[PDB]
Amino acid sequence: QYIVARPVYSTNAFEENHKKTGRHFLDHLKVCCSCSPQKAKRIVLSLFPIASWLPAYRLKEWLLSDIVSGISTGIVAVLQGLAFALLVDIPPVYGLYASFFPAIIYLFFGTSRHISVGPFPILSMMVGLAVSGAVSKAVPLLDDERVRVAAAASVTVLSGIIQLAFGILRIGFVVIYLSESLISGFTTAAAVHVLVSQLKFIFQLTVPSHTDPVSIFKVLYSVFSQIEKTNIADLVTALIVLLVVSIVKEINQRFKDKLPVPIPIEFIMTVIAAGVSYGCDFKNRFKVAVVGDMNPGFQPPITPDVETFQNTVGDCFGIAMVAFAVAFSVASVYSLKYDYPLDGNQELIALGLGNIVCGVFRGFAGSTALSRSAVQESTGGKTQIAGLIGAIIVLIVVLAIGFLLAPLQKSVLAALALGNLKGMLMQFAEIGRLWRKDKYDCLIWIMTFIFTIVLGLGLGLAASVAFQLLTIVFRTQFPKCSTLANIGRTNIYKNKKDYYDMYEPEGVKIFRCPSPIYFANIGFFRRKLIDAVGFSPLRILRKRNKALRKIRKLQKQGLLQVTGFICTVSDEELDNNQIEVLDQPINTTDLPFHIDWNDDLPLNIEVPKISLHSLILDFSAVSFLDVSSVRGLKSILQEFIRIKVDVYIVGTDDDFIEKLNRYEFFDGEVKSSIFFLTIHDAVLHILMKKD
Amino acid sequence: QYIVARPVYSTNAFEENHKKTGRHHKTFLDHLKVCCSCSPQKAKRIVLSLFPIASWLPAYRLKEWLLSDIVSGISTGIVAVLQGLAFALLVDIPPVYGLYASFFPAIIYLFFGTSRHISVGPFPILSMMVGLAVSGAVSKAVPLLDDERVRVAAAASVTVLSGIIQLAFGILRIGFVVIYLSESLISGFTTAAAVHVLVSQLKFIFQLTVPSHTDPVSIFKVLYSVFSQIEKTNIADLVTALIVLLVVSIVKEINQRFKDKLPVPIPIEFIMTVIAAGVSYGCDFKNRFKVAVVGDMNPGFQPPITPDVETFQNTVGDCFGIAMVAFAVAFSVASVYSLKYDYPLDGNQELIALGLGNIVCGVFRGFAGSTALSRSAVQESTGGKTQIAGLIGAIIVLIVVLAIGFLLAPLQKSVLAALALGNLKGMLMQFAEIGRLWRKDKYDCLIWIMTFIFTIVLGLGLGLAASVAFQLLTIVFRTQFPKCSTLANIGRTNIYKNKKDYYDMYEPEGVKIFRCPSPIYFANIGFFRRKLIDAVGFSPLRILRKRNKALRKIRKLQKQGLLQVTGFICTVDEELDNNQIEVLDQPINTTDLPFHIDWNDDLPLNIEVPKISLHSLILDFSAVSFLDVSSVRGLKSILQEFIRIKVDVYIVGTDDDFIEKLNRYEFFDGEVKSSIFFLTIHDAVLHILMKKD
Ligand SMILES: CC(C)CCC[C@@H](C)[C@H]1CC[C@H]2[C@@H]3CC=C4C[C@@H](OC(=O)CCC(=O)O)CC[C@]4(C)[C@H]3CC[C@]12C
Ligand SMILES: CC(C)CCC[C@@H](C)[C@H]1CC[C@H]2[C@@H]3CC=C4C[C@@H](OC(=O)CCC(=O)O)CC[C@]4(C)[C@H]3CC[C@]12C
Ligand SMILES: CC(C)CCC[C@@H](C)[C@H]1CC[C@H]2[C@@H]3CC=C4C[C@@H](OC(=O)CCC(=O)O)CC[C@]4(C)[C@H]3CC[C@]12C
Ligand SMILES: CC(C)CCC[C@@H](C)[C@H]1CC[C@H]2[C@@H]3CC=C4C[C@@H](OC(=O)CCC(=O)O)CC[C@]4(C)[C@H]3CC[C@]12C
Ligand SMILES: CC(C)CCC[C@@H](C)[C@H]1CC[C@H]2[C@@H]3CC=C4C[C@@H](OC(=O)CCC(=O)O)CC[C@]4(C)[C@H]3CC[C@]12C
Ligand SMILES: CC(C)CCC[C@@H](C)[C@H]1CC[C@H]2[C@@H]3CC=C4C[C@@H](OC(=O)CCC(=O)O)CC[C@]4(C)[C@H]3CC[C@]12C
Ligand SMILES: CC(C)CCC[C@@H](C)[C@H]1CC[C@H]2[C@@H]3CC=C4C[C@@H](OC(=O)CCC(=O)O)CC[C@]4(C)[C@H]3CC[C@]12C
Ligand SMILES: CC(C)CCC[C@@H](C)[C@H]1CC[C@H]2[C@@H]3CC=C4C[C@@H](OC(=O)CCC(=O)O)CC[C@]4(C)[C@H]3CC[C@]12C
Ligand SMILES: NC(=O)n1c(O)c(C(=O)c2cccs2)c2cc(Cl)ccc21
Ligand SMILES: NC(=O)n1c(O)c(C(=O)c2cccs2)c2cc(Cl)ccc21
Repeated sequence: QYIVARPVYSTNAFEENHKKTGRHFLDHLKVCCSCSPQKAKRIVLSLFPIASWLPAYRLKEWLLSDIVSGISTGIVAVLQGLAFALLVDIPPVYGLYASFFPAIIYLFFGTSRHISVGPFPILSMMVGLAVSGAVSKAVPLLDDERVRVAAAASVTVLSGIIQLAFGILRIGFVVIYLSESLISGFTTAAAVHVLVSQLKFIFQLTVPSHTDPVSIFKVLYSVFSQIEKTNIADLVTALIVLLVVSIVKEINQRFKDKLPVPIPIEFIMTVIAAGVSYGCDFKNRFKVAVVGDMNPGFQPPITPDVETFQNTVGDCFGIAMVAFAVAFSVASVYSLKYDYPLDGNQELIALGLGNIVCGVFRGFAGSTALSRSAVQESTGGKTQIAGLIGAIIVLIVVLAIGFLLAPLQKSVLAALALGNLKGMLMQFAEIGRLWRKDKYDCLIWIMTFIFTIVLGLGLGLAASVAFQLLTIVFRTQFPKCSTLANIGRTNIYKNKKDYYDMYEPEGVKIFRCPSPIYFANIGFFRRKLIDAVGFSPLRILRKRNKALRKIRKLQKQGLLQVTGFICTVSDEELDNNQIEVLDQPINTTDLPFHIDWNDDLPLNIEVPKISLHSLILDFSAVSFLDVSSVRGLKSILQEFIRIKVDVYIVGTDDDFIEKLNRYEFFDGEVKSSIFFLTIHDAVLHILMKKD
Repeated sequence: QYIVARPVYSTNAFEENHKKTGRHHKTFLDHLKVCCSCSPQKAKRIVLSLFPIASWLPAYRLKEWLLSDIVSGISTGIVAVLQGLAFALLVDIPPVYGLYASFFPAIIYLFFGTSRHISVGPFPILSMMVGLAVSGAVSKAVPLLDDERVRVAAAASVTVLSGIIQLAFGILRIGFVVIYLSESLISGFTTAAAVHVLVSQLKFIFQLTVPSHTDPVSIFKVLYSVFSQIEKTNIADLVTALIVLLVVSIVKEINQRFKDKLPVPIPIEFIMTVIAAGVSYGCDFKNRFKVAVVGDMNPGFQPPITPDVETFQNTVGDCFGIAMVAFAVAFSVASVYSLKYDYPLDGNQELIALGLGNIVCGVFRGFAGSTALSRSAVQESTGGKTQIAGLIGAIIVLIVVLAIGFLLAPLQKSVLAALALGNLKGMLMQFAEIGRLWRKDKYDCLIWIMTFIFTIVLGLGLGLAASVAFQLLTIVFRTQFPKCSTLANIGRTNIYKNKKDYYDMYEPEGVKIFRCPSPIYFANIGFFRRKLIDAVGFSPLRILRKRNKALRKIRKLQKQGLLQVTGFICTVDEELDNNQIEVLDQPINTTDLPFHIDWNDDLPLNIEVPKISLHSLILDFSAVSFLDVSSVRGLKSILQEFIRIKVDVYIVGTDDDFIEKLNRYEFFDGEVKSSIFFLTIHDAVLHILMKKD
């Protein structure tokens, strides 16, 4: 049974009954600049994770699986680079570049062993919007893709520079702020953006490159205004590949019995399309938009153009943050599995270096794609050597084998990108779940979706995270303040309007604020305390001071005798600039009596009656205070003590006491003897003091 | 003494021992029929609230209020006429329209306002916001006397849009916007606006010409445009500005200190404006010297103009900032005078009144404004008992506009700027707050510093928006890394404190209490998991995976026929590939084995499992105020694997509403049962002890 026989403490008889322990900028500087040989070796190994895991290789049990997974992820990466390379309005030659240099750099500089870094559609569309904005903001057939590619390379370089700076500054906790509901809404909006943007390729039309605000609907108009100019054969083949891909995806997620190495319809039907393209000559018999001739070889590096460095400096921050968040989220699952310690700052540094290399070598920025990582992990990728195999596959397909991939319809790629989107868009079935879950996460999801579909894929994210930060204030703007009273005549206190056996001590009003008290709700806390208490202490003090002034005036006139309050037998309204004297503390030392303003009072003088001798502010749920809240609480406690009703604060810990000490909050009036351990011992001390 | 003899409760034997109450109605779908319930008394109350004039006009004590109100009205009227055509220079418009901004808002607020101690008009912060907005409008508009006309038209339109926004906000009853403006941010923004005033009045204190600049870095651009042409200043105008500045400051401080035997505050402002006008008319500053005298005042008002739609679209961003700053300044100024004299000011009514006043002023060729701090202070100090003083100020402005314009025409237009700089002493004194805040919170000081920097660089509207965003981020900053600790008993009673704080620290065997002194939401669930794992001492998922691997190897050996079950009689490394490792996270079931192996005492040969020392843990959630979907999911996963590794989990310090909220989260199921919540830490520990033995 629950039996306690301890004395009553007041947070100031406690420290004097139990001794404390030691509580000890130059402190951190010395321990941060302490150079050591072992520390240098550790930091070098961390900055170069390759040396950490290359020696610890179990070849005879890892090599075959890694090779198979590497070939699979390489074929998927070559299929995906020149598909995501179309969301950016650049030739698909450079898409393969974006899937090789980041992989090679991440081999050396990365920690995760189950991600295949490359381009993914969300970042590809971010880069496309950024490059369109750059080309539109730049002061003055084959004359457009050149500047598009140059601007894309520069924007990728700047995104990589931002990522590298963030990694160097060791601010890797940025991925914390994005959360889960916001990432789900942003993911759904980006999926819708993919669906809208791929229409211009699924229909084989020409669309002007729109930028930033209302990007989807502008593209929607530019696509739907020219339906009569589509190509029927291209639409038919894209449709047929779409339905067959969906059907086999269903038949693959189902029938998962005796089906090793699930059938890769992506590559299979891209091969089928390339074959029928070389066979029946869609370019001659029909009019299609086949991928252009692939030049054999890389391209010389180009210096990052400075003119577009300044123009896009806004969108590159969003690109870098989205890339880092996607990479961290994708690698989080594969680090939770297989139990290895992924490092966020190291991941940021690796991704930044990869983006610098890719942008310098005429590619575009990217990070590990969800589907590519999934296929790499499922195929048996034991480490990043699978990423190396994918990189060398991309290298050989760039250098030698390009003519077989040249006759690709360039719209089957768009439909394939639209293909793996069912699980990408299934998150739409979450508004209903979140409506009955929190009623705030659903709001944040809806606002995120609206902002990312109206403001665009860019500034929409910033507005979404700003609204996310505002949502915390929304949650704590109006705390459900209540009144507490005893239950069962023991040390249990609950809400007054919740139980039938409620018992309240005489003249004691317990107030609890179940939310942190900061700047945005100190006024609401004061109003709720006012309502729960039932009167305004400032009003009571003002009326008492007015009555005392009238009494003193009568005594000076010579109508009241002090021994009492015997009377032998003019409302003086006060002007401005002098009413402030009514807020002064009540002192009656000049009067020999001890009038309490409770029993009675001399003639024709009225003072509101009082029924409170104490109140207890429960601060168990209060987690922090700021300057505004401290000032408001000090004023509240000040006139509460001034109207001669004691105040007590309970449920606070030693660090909270220490923080409140350095606030100029304690003085001769608001003493430090007001803090108590629990509610019950405060009530007990209250009863002992009263009688 | 503290004596308690209650039974041990578990938040589920408590509800079954004490009956609850009704709680029979919701607050979302049934909230109607009380808001749309039309009633006669409700209609009278709402009409009285929407027209506060009828509330306090009948309740007038003339014989004790009229003389004081008249005196305060004359004083505030002379100050308002002195201030309108002074703040009218911050906007690049003729100072004739400045008097308009101090008359129509006052007249409208007379009818529509709740506060009885504010004199609504133009104030420098909003005047500069309107100036920046109108400069942006004139710069973004597609195509001597030809410039101020479009400037005035665009200023009137931007004022109209600000008033429309304020009226819409008041109608929507969102008057709680003002509480997103923490005192630290408001102080930083006030100081930055003071610096902006000081810089922007230089072009008039020096009598130069400066191109109108807009938004990003608008102080340093004006600083360059001013400092590039020092040689073009007028020495006489500079000399009179400096002498007036020093004397006004000196006598203002004399008024501050020598208040004893000082009947009525010193009229220095008006007295010296009169002196300057007199000497200007006398020595002919325009002829003998070259000055920038206020131009001739045309007698009469101006016909109303339609609000230009072309500039409606361009400035729609800056007008939100203008409206919010105006409403915040009005509410903050009236807050002091409502705390005094104890009357119930209504924020929505104030918003509606200010919006209507701004609409009228903008339609009648004025510019937006709200009650100025100094004007309100002088109106209150002079004895303003109600808004009839505001009416007297308004009629004073009317008569000075209509009749006496030639008297005020020969004003140097630089003494006005110096007077504007003179009062800036108290406004700029707030710079002595970074030091106070650095030793107070170390976060409010950061808010102040970032607010000042953002308002200096980004401008006024964009600076305020970015400052508010950073202020909102500061909450996450405060709760990003909670100071999580470990709790243990003190004195063998129901007192639990931090483990690293006392010498008599007693911890129960095999019980680890964890407390998170901050709300657990999306931005610290990972940190909470890391801290909990570190305090516990092991990874529960790692322990589960190793136990499952050992059990799989044991089952393989038993199938091969090497281990006998009856007790674990024995005789004499299969790495798992991907897409199948997920079987290691399954719950441990040994029903197929007759024994009850616990993975503590020992284990068959050549099989290693990490030892364990925890049989329960108590998560203190007294300080946890709220959870979201992400935190609920993370907590559910954590409790899931903790229960799966066969160590009980208990949560204490939570209230009935928190239990109710957590119930509708899909958080309780056959594994994470509802019997895990306890009242306090001590009864949880006691139940732990009773269950163990
Ligand atoms: C959910 C809400 C509160 C978020 C904020 C929404 C605004 C930022 C959006 C909604 C309407 C949008 C506008 C709708 C229409 C257009 C027209 C568009 O003009 C053109 O493309 C050319 C038109 C022409 O040449 O006639 C430029 C963007 C703009 C102003 C949009 C800019 C972004 C706006 C203001
Ligand atoms: C706020 C959310 C919930 C609703 C979003 C609706 C609007 C913000 C969208 C829907 C249709 C959009 C419009 C569709 C077509 C046009 C025309 C389009 O092209 C031109 O004006 C170019 C000239 C020409 O086409 O001849 C420019 C964008 C605009 C105004 C779009 C602006 C934004 C609009 C109004
Ligand atoms: C806190 C995070 C968001 C980073 C810090 C703020 C950046 C967003 C700022 C700080 C430095 C700024 C740069 C400082 C100097 C310049 C040169 C400046 O040169 C011009 O071209 C001037 C003419 C013009 O662009 O109007 C253009 C803006 C730019 C690139 C600025 C772009 C915005 C930057 C990167
Ligand atoms: C806030 C911290 C954690 C990250 C810091 C990274 C960025 C804020 C830096 C890194 C690279 C910088 C850019 C590098 C190069 C330039 C080009 C520079 O333009 C010129 O030199 C123009 C010369 C001319 O016009 O003659 C303007 C600044 C800018 C955009 C810089 C702006 C600031 C950037 C984006
Ligand atoms: C505390 C920090 C993180 C806040 C963010 C700072 C930026 C938003 C500021 C800092 C530097 C500023 C820039 C400094 C210089 C200029 C040049 C200025 O160009 C001109 O006025 C014309 C110059 C010419 O004609 O040569 C335009 C604004 C701009 C780009 C400024 C835009 C706003 C910037 C990027
Ligand atoms: C971030 C904080 C802590 C420091 C703020 C410093 C800069 C943001 C300021 C200081 C000086 C400013 C510059 C001072 C002078 C100029 C020239 C000025 O005029 C022109 O370029 C017009 C052409 C001409 O004057 O001939 C435009 C603004 C600019 C670039 C200013 C841009 C903003 C600057 C770099
Ligand atoms: C969010 C809630 C609480 C407040 C709503 C207030 C504003 C968002 C509204 C009120 C007045 C509106 C403005 C009223 C008039 C116009 C002019 C209008 O322009 C035209 O009609 C152009 C016609 C043409 O070009 O032929 C464009 C919208 C705009 C700026 C409106 C934009 C939306 C405003 C600012
Ligand atoms: C939540 C708060 C901040 C108010 C709601 C968002 C507003 C900031 C949005 C919603 C409606 C928007 C307006 C809707 C329609 C138009 C017409 C549009 O017409 C054009 O001139 C198109 C060409 C162009 O400006 O690029 C200009 C923007 C404007 C005024 C928008 C300005 C921004 C507004 C007021
Ligand atoms: N697994 C696999 O091989 N693939 C995919 O998942 C594709 C997608 O649709 C993606 C959407 C978001 C990331 S990938 C895809 C597209 C092409 Cl062109 C070729 C192969 C592809
Ligand atoms: N009290 C008073 O009479 N005055 C002031 O405080 C003036 C200011 O400088 C203000 C700065 C911010 C609000 S007012 C002022 C200016 C003039 Cl032109 C005439 C009188 C004035």
